[PDB]
Amino acid sequence: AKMAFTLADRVTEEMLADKAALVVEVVEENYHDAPIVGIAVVNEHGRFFLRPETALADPQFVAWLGDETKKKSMFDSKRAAVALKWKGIELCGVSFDLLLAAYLLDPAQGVDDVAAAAKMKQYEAVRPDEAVYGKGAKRAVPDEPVLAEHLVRKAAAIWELERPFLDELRRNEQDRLLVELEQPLSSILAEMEFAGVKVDTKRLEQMGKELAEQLGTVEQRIYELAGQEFNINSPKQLGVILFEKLQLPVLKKTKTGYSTSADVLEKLAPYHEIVENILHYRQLGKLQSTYIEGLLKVVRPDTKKVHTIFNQALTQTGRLSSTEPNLQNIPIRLEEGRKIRQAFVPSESDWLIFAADYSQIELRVLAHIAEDDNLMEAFRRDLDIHTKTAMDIFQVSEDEVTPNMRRQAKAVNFGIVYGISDYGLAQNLNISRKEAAEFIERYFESFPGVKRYMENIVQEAKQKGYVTTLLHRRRYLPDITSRNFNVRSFAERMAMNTPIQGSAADIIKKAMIDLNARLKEERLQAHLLLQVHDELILEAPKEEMERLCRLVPEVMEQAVTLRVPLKVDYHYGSTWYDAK
DNA sequence: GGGATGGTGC
DNA sequence: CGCACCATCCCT
Ligand SMILES: *[C]1[C]([O])[C]([O])[C]([O])C2=[C]C3=[C][C]=C4[C]=[C][C]=C5[C]=[C]C(=[C@@]12*)C3=C54
Ligand SMILES: OC[C@H]1O[C@@](CO)(O[C@H]2O[C@H](CO)[C@@H](O)[C@H](O)[C@H]2O)[C@@H](O)[C@@H]1O
Ligand SMILES: [Mg+2]
Repeated sequence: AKMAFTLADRVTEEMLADKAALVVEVVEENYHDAPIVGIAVVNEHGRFFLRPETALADPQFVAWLGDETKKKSMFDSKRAAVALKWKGIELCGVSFDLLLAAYLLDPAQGVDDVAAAAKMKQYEAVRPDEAVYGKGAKRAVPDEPVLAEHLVRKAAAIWELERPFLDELRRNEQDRLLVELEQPLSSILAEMEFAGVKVDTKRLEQMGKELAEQLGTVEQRIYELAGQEFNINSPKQLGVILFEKLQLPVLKKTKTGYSTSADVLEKLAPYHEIVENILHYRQLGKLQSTYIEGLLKVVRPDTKKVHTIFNQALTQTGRLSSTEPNLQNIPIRLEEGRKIRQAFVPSESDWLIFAADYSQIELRVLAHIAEDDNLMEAFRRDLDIHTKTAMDIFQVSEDEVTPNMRRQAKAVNFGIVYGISDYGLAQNLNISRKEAAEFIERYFESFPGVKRYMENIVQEAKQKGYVTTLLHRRRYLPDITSRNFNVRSFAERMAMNTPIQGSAADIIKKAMIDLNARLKEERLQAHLLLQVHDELILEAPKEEMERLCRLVPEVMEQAVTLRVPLKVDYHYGSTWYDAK
């Protein structure tokens, strides 16, 4: 049953054909500056395995890799592209990426290796990566014979699966989504990850010093208020101190014991002075462990940069996620944590950070898809939509809108975006399940088109079995017909929010591609560094700021054309903190 | 190594 | 909020 192939010692002409399935294996999860353990090539002439030392030193092979006219089909081409960039080798001509294709066909499948993607088409002549390499502590690269066969089989699978996958994508009207959006985006993300973001490590260390001091003071204060020392970070030990020794009211219980959630503690603060201290303690400890030590651990000491990895094939909405580090959750609400952003700086002297963000892109997309006259008009007038919603649901004038009213209106507006139930709108507004579900009725009276959309989208999800986004991304909702209320309800909420969140994701991605193209045509040195939430972060020579102020927002606002305008705000400064 | 639990962003 | 990513605790 073994698969035939040539374990070559040298690169030959028939290995450099016009089209081929290519495997450039990087086993380490984080591929930055990581080893390439082997190379496999499958084309019309046969199947070949090449040792990286010889192949990556062969002028002809390297030329083939960088020749855009030589088309390659791969799985997770970004991984290979970045690993090669670190070795000073350019990878061009990737016309098909099986990972992205599988992701678009069904993001819920969680395809993470060739075998999983192949299984979608009843192809099983390839082993899953985990079976070949191991899980974790027992992970390792096998001997050449086993390694070569595995890489060749993955290449063979890619070679066979391209047509089948492309055919279904076309049937799904997702062929352009793959070829014109996701694949081109993959190359841009590779560039961003490789470029990295410079970190002021000295600044971070200075902050850590101050935190350790304030932390030591608070922990001691907590021990005196408790009349004893214990592991504050231990929810079990803490629970005993709070709900047994101090007899605080047990308002919330968890699976294994007492609930010590911050919102729970927030309500217990009045009962004992220790609560506020424990809250402050967790605050400080969070910044110290997660955002100071955790960040410092992933900064490359030789370049002083962090090189995140964007997971382009993970979320069910089409949004990107990032790890090592995750720059999509860096503190900003509280000033204490926000200062962390001062440690992210330009990579060159006399350069600055420029950030542009879409203003309410989710609600603008909702206005567009629902075609709600009131909501579209609201955005056409560029009104503060939370104040506007408050005026409508509460039947008051803009001058009668109180700060708390706007806050409540804001929670209602986002309810559908987040995908919360009438229950959720209560757990947030800290009101009753009935009142929470009572404002929604008032909201639908003001925005009948949104109500219509919510009813229509759920019915469409039931009829077709899935919902779609502006650029044809898809999400299957099999639970939509569940006879279990909680399960069905969640599927309905996903039916309602996916076209919103998903379309916003589509637009952001398109904007990145359009921007990258414009920056090149304009010959600007400016370049993308990060994509977080609904914003794009770049760095550029201080001399380019004025041009970027006009160029970036325009490109982002024109990415797509909706029934309402797209609005982009922007800021720039010496650090990320200064650009917001 | 991996369960449960808590916190950050939107 | 759902959901992504981390962190620490603590027992296999
Ligand atoms: C919720 C959920 O989809 C998460 O997986 C996702 O990272 C995230 C990102 C995100 C970005 C921008 C934005 C703007 C308005 C409202 C929301 C609500 C939820 C999420 C989540 C947003 C939002
Ligand atoms: O870019 C990530 C990409 O690779 C996958 C494997 O197919 O994820 C692997 O690499 C990530 C980056 O280090 C890890 O977070 C993840 O645990 C590892 O399996 C895909 O999920 C993704 O599309
Ligand atoms: Mg925004």
